Amino acid sequence: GLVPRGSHMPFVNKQFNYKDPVNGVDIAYIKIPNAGQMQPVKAFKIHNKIWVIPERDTFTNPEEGDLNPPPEAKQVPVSYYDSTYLSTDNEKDNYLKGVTKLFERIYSTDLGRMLLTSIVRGIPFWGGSTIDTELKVIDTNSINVIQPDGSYRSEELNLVIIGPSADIIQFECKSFGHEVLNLTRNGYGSTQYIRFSPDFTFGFEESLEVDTNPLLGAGKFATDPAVTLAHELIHAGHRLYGIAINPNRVFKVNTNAYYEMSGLEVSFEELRTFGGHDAKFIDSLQENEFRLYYYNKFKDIASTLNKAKSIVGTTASLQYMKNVFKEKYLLSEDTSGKFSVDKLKFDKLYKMLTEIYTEDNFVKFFKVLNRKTYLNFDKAVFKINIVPKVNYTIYDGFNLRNTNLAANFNGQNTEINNMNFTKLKNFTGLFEF
Ligand SMILES: [Li+]
Ligand SMILES: [Li+]
Ligand SMILES: [Li+]
Ligand SMILES: [Zn+2]
Repeated sequence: GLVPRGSHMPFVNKQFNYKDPVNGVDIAYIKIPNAGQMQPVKAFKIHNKIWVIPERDTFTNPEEGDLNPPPEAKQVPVSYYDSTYLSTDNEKDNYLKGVTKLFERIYSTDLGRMLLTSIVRGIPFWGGSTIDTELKVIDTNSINVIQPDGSYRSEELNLVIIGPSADIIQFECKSFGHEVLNLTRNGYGSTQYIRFSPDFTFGFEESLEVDTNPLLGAGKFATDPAVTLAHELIHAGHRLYGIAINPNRVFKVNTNAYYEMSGLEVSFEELRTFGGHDAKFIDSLQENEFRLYYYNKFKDIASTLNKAKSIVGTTASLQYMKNVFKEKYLLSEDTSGKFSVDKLKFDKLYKMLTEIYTEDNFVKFFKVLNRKTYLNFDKAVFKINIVPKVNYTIYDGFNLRNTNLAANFNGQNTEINNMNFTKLKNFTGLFEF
């Protein structure tokens, strides 16, 4: 199983049941801000600042309400549609349990404890105030929770895990408050909504020449969904600290003949998140530019804080909140009480969020087999069920100790462990070659 850190308290202290009655505190009907008459949805608070909505995401993007698969002629190769998935209470219960178990698997590693700790500390900056003597929240970093008396209270949060939209296997991140400010790239950060399903996973090939070839392999090995959730959490970490890289900054891939011949491009933000050898394809000149840019945004935040002399609202005091951001951005404070950004500390924080928290490093912690590069081609999608401990555990994922699955990644081998995988679609050969 994974490289452990030793006994620790669970990341999720409640074992939620989807049908548990609402209590208006950590099981509650909620509404996202600026949603007009949206019907409330039942949501579950799994940890401070992190909530789960076990519903398909028909609510975040106005462009994405229909779960119905488009016309067969219309659908891309790597996609999968099922308008009924996550429609029933039992599925929702399973979803909650599956997401819970993957957070616990992540938090059982030191790397996962570090990332989840950064995520909880990464409170979206209070950049809301029209005037600078006052520090105000940005209310799109909050949700509206129905209390037991039927009234709404607003609650700040950092992360919401929600079910996918129409394409089940597209795990996008939506966030709010960026119609003018690019909150995920200006140091501020914003609450992230990650579309994710612990009920499906992807097949990959164990040979590099086959996995990076769009015509070969059927997806013999299944990706551990804890790696996939970690990958989304790393993106969310960059976005909560406001240092995600504009997706228009791309590597025009020329290290893989098949990518090149199709003119496929991959964002720097993906190479960064993958890590390993992939991050080296980020142009160093551009990377150095990015660091300087984010460093300056952090200096803007320190200046903003410095001007604030009163807080708005009654959740927390001005001193509490100045300290929350001093912590978050690791600001220095002078004899006079002025905050500044220390270059050394900035370099440490940026490196932690962008080099230490990477997919490739998570693979090392989990001791799982995984794609060796992001520059590969997906092979297949599988239906799985990680909830029963006979199928998947916090410590071992699929590669269960004291079974024939413990060695050689047998548990991820979808031919040996075939009871744990139902292949839903082949992608190989549907590629545009
Ligand atoms: Li279904
Ligand atoms: Li186990
Ligand atoms: Li199967
Ligand atoms: Zn990604």
